Amino acid sequence: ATYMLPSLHDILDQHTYKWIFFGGKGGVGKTTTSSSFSVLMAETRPNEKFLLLSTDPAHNISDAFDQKFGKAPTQVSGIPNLYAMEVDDNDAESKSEGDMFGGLNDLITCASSFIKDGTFPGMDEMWSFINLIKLINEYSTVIFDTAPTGHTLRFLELPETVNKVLEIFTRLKDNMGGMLSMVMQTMGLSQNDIFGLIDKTYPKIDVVKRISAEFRDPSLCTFVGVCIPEFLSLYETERLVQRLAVLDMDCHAIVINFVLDANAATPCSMCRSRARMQNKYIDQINELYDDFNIVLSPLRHDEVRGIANLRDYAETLIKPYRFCWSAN
Amino acid sequence: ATYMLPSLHDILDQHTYKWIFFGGKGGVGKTTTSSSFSVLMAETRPNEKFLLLSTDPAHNISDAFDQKFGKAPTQVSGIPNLYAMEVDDNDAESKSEGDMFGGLNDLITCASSFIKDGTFPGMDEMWSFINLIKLINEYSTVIFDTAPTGHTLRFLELPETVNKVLEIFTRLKDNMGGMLSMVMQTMGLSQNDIFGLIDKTYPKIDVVKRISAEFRDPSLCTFVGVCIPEFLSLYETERLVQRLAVLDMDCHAIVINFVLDANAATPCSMCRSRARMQNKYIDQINELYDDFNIVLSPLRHDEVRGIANLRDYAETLIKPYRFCWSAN
Ligand SMILES: [Zn+2]
Repeated sequence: ATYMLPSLHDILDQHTYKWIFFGGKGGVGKTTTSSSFSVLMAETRPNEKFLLLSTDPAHNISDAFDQKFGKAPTQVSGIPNLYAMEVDDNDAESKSEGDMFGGLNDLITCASSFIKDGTFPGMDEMWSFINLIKLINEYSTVIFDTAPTGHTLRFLELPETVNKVLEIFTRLKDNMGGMLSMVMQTMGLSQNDIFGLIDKTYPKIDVVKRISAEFRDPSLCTFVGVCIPEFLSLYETERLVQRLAVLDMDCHAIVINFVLDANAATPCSMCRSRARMQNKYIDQINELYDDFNIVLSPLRHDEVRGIANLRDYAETLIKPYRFCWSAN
Repeated sequence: ATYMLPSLHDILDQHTYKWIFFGGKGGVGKTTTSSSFSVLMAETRPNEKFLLLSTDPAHNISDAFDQKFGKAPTQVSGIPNLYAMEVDDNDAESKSEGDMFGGLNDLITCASSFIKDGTFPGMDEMWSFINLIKLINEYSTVIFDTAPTGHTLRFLELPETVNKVLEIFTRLKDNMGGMLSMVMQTMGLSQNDIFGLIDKTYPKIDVVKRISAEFRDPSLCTFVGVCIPEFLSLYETERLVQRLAVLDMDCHAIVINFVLDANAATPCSMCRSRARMQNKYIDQINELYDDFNIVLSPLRHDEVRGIANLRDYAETLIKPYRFCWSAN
């Protein structure tokens, strides 16, 4: 057994990556793992530039580094080549460009109603990603820290939506099922305005399609699961691994956090039992994900705050920590 | 603060109850709480008879008591007046009666297709409950241990389904929208067979409606939530409490299991941190569910097995355990 090494060295070594996602439902020290990895990845390659991108509304990355971040990418104090921002002049571009994506959103809703059986995903989920691409210096790799709750695959289901947006585009320009005429009547727009709107938006729909196709490429993009030795935490990563499989997303790495370093030899009786409780859930992962890199991160007394402790935490991601149940 | 007592004494005292449910997603020692409470409730009222009913497919109650159980209710060795069974001669009744509920299931599917917009819940979920009522000696109270995963409110959404079954019944006998004629043609049945089938089944649909209305009565039925001090465990009981609210189900009691009895004074550093981690999640419950009885059950070294330990565990459900952070 233990075919795969319990380390994130393969991912740190492989410099071909551009997008590294970090997903994990609940409080599993995900933002610690997301932050610490970015630091480690930055100081190991001091020549190349890197981005840390959080979709967490609680701004847990700013508390991890002990430094506030905004929508604009800001250099991390003490770690150059590492920039951090918070997702969810340029306001003048937003008004003019937002008008078209307003008009598009109107055109797809109208066009959908003539075919789509009471169904329409918003263009905001796509428009949000189209804004994100505009602010991507030239960073060697971008590290994604997904939301801890709600819908955490918001950017990873775009290729499903574009396919329907491009379906509408073909049906309009071919005038299939008399959709072009029905849209021209309802919205009161000219054929030049409709073909005009398709022309201006399509290029930005194409870069999304192509960038979303890079996520499906395992040499360009990888996903790292984060969890804890607890029943519900397993169940959530079971679904996540199955959800990335149907999306053609690569996941071969999982980080178990808050692992209690204790066994039968531990004098503390209360620790011996909590270790037995964890062993049951850590084994399941080993048996189930035998083709994954399963990284075990020890329990720390104080929660990780500052570049100093992030760097210290990061040691156990690449150099596997020697627990008591480790033979050597 | 602490308006409500951290005990299940109100529920043990109130003998007016007939149905006590125990719900809790994941491994939160739910079957320990379900078992131990039944034992405590049985030995406090030695005159009256009680039932312990598990819908868990893993048969975790049989391992808790250390005694196998079947579909038939079996007396617990050392605790008379307490019977335990596993849900999910009499086979001769099942064939003859199953034919009608086969015919009904056929009639509702057929009738639904003429109105219900591609929608039909199965009659098996109801038929399963109709079988359960037949085996309800005269037990003073029945203690329900719901499934730990999947759909754990299977019996508690029957009043939604019967309303539609009774909707079909009215529409048929009134011949509204020409449904009676359409059913008589498709299934090739006589008006006497349809009105004949309604007549034989309705009484059993009525006892379900009335028994399901007793669940909504807070003096006859109550729900007890079970969870652990962990992020995902909270989130799951948040949904459960909100789901029981829309169903008009009474829940004013929650049992937090595997509570580590440690604080700043605890010599063990590894225990001090795991106590700080738990404090964050235990407080949320106190702030949020200020109108609920929040019971704190201490962490035990060995998992509960046998009537001896169930009885010992049950002490801390009624007499609140003195933790270190308890002033006295
Ligand atoms: Zn300890």
